[PDB]
Amino acid sequence: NEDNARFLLLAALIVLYLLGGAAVFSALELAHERQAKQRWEERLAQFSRGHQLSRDELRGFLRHYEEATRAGIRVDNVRPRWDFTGAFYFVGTVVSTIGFGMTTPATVGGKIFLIFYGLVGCSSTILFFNLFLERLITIIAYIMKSCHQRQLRRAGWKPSVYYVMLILCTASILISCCASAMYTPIEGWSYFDSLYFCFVAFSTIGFGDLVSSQNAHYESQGLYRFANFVFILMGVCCIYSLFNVISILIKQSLNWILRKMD
Amino acid sequence: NEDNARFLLLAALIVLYLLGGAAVFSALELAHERQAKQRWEERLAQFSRGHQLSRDELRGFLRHYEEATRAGIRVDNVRPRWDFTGAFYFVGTVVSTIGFGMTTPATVGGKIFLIFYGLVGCSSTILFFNLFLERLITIIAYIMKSCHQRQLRRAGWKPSVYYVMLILCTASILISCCASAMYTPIEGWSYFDSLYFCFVAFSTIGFGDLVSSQNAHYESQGLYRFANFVFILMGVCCIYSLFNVISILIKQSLNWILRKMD
Ligand SMILES: CCCCC/C=C\C/C=C\CCCCCCCC(=O)O
Ligand SMILES: CCCCC/C=C\C/C=C\CCCCCCCC(=O)O
Ligand SMILES: CCCCCCCCCCCCCCCC
Ligand SMILES: CCCCCCCCCCCCCCCC
Ligand SMILES: CCCCCCCCCCCC
Ligand SMILES: CCCCCCCCCCCC
Ligand SMILES: CCCCCCCCCCCC
Ligand SMILES: CCCCCCCCCCCC
Ligand SMILES: CCCCCCCCCCCC
Ligand SMILES: CCCCCCCCCCCC
Ligand SMILES: CCCCCCCCCCCC
Ligand SMILES: CCCCCCCCCCCC
Ligand SMILES: CCCCCCCC
Ligand SMILES: CCCCCCCC
Ligand SMILES: CCCCCCCC
Ligand SMILES: CCCCCCCC
Ligand SMILES: CCCCCCCC
Ligand SMILES: CCCCCCCC
Ligand SMILES: CCCCCCCC
Ligand SMILES: CCCCCCCC
Ligand SMILES: CCCCCCCC
Ligand SMILES: CCCCCCCC
Ligand SMILES: CCCCCCCC
Ligand SMILES: CCCCCCCC
Ligand SMILES: CCCCCC
Ligand SMILES: CCCCCC
Ligand SMILES: CCCCCC
Ligand SMILES: CCCCCC
Ligand SMILES: [K+]
Ligand SMILES: [K+]
Ligand SMILES: [K+]
Repeated sequence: NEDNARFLLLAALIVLYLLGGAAVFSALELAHERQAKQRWEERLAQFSRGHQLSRDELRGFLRHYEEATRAGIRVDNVRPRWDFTGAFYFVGTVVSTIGFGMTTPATVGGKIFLIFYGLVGCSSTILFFNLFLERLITIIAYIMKSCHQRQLRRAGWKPSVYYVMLILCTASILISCCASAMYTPIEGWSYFDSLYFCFVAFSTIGFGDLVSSQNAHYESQGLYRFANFVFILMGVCCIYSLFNVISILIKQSLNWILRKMD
Repeated sequence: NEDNARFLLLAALIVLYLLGGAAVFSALELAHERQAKQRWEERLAQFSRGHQLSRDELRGFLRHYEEATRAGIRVDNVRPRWDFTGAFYFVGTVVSTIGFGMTTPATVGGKIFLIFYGLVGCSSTILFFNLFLERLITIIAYIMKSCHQRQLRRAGWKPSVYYVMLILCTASILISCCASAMYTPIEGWSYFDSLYFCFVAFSTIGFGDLVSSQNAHYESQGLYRFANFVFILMGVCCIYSLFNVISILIKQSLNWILRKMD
């Protein structure tokens, strides 16, 4: 009867959290959305007025452009899709459940293989993340034991959850700052935009509004892709570990509050 | 020393998997990509020649349209963003790490709150999924024990991993088929497109090329959103449980492989 109570309490808390978040976000974003819409309307009217065009023809032109931009065409020069490197970056995004959305399958037969490939790969990636977390905890315990032994001359040493959480937070902040050190001069962006992209990518959310390393020319274009791969991998591992630790702490807190409720 | 060997073997297998998948996907998609690009080029040339326009002006027009479409502006009459319900949809996609990408924050201040909200919510969602899996296993065990007891008259009854995997696969297939029964008449899609969307959404990949329930008018429009919410929640739970079970099986197989090798 305890487990059912815990499940119900968690569900209710999540629902309240969602309602509050929606209430805040609407008030934060509505006015900017409306201003952008009116700006686009005025620009469209000016363009349709200067060149004495019609209104339906521009609609057909824009529909064709939407189809083209879905295929992969963009106004600025971009790297081609579906080449060996582009396919490598697509499968890398697929197996980690990021899914930026800049490259998607378009033919029948290219979708079934996607289903089977993802089904077999996502489980392996999850197993890899779990093994990484176990190794990190073990090495932390060994380092702490060795440090204590060395300080004395002046297994059962596993650290608690709080210290693991602090270490993970510090590592994630350092990795994000180091990654945002680049991406600023290579691609024109603000530092805060780089941090926002790093958080969106590392948490495996992947909105797709900002995607890195596609400009059809990146000077060296060599070690840059390797660095991007390394940074994304490390960030994803650290963030997933942090989420698991936070979940453990939340479960302990729920246990306490339900014991208190009597 | 065994754990390090397991880690290294898993990493090597994942790398080989990625290379093979990239090769296959490129070989399947390159020609279609090239044909689409050529078609768009021909259409643009025809339009430019017909209306005696220049080439840079159309580029500026398309850049303005890209900026407008980065906001909540589409071609075929979509629902407004950030009113109250768009925010609810957005936060629902955020906390489940789907990230479709149809709605993104645009103002500074709306991004920091996103960071904190996601950091606190993703852990709770993961905990909810784990608790659901535990409850499902317990109820399966109870049902099996009760059925055996009833058949006889004509705790320690934990089912094995294989039966849990089979049950999860059957439930996921049934849920996906029932969901794809809808979305076919309400929105104009093929049945296979509905299945593809269901798999992409349930696995928390979320490419964003197909997003449901946005046309600014959906007849009843009251029960449709509730049904969409229920279906997505159930599918995500089932798929995550299946991924965890398959990961356990893969770990067992790796242990056997290491044991056999000397
Ligand atoms: C050697 C470690 C093996 C473990 C691999 C596991 C998971 C892969 C996860 C994430 C890879 C991120 C994809 C980015 C690819 C960019 C490549 C490019 O810019 O072209
Ligand atoms: C009562 C259940 C509590 C658990 C909730 C946990 C996680 C939420 C997960 C997924 C929600 C899917 C997106 C919702 C779509 C909005 C519907 C609409 O407006 O069209
Ligand atoms: C451990 C091996 C990982 C594989 C990393 C390969 C990524 C691709 C390398 C980048 C190749 C770009 C083409 C070179 C152009 C100079
Ligand atoms: C347990 C309650 C969770 C469901 C919360 C409400 C679902 C989303 C709102 C339903 C759609 C209302 C639109 C009304 C327009 C006719
Ligand atoms: C005894 C019944 C109490 C538990 C019911 C929980 C309802 C949550 C349903 C949504 C989970 C998919
Ligand atoms: C959905 C997330 C809600 C946050 C759960 C934490 C509960 C805080 C109580 C702490 C008491 C010690
Ligand atoms: C995410 C939890 C925060 C809850 C606070 C929401 C109440 C304020 C909403 C009204 C703003 C005008
Ligand atoms: C002028 C562009 C130089 C690009 C430098 C990137 C090299 C990073 C390699 C480090 C890998 C972790
Ligand atoms: C004995 C050395 C074990 C180190 C194994 C390397 C595994 C790849 C490192 C990248 C994972 C984040
Ligand atoms: C990385 C995905 C491939 C994992 C393959 C699993 C091992 C199969 C051999 C076990 C058969 C008994
Ligand atoms: C997922 C791994 C499947 C095996 C890949 C074989 C690669 C064949 C290349 C086909 C080129 C025509
Ligand atoms: C033409 C009217 C279509 C509306 C049907 C939606 C009913 C879904 C209810 C199912 C609840 C799980
Ligand atoms: C804390 C929950 C707030 C209730 C939602 C507000 C609806 C306008
Ligand atoms: C955490 C509550 C912040 C709400 C302020 C809304 C800004 C207008
Ligand atoms: C042309 C169809 C081939 C797709 C591969 C078959 C799925 C395993
Ligand atoms: C000019 C770019 C250099 C960025 C620093 C390298 C990453 C540590
Ligand atoms: C003007 C942008 C400042 C953002 C500061 C918040 C960083 C956590
Ligand atoms: C120019 C390609 C550099 C790639 C480095 C690979 C070393 C593991
Ligand atoms: C199984 C790995 C095959 C590697 C394919 C690379 C072809 C250029
Ligand atoms: C499973 C391998 C099939 C790849 C060859 C089909 C594409 C021509
Ligand atoms: C249009 C308002 C939606 C109903 C509010 C939900 C409160 C349970
Ligand atoms: C500009 C208002 C920012 C409010 C959110 C700050 C994060 C707690
Ligand atoms: C054109 C029909 C597609 C058949 C795919 C079968 C899905 C498993
Ligand atoms: C018209 C709204 C009906 C859906 C709400 C049902 C409450 C469980
Ligand atoms: C074009 C890149 C070749 C990759 C070999 C590892
Ligand atoms: C023992 C290997 C540790 C791996 C790198 C974090
Ligand atoms: C005991 C509750 C089971 C929940 C519904 C799958
Ligand atoms: C149960 C789905 C019925 C289909 C609605 C037309
Ligand atoms: K995602
Ligand atoms: K996306
Ligand atoms: K995800």
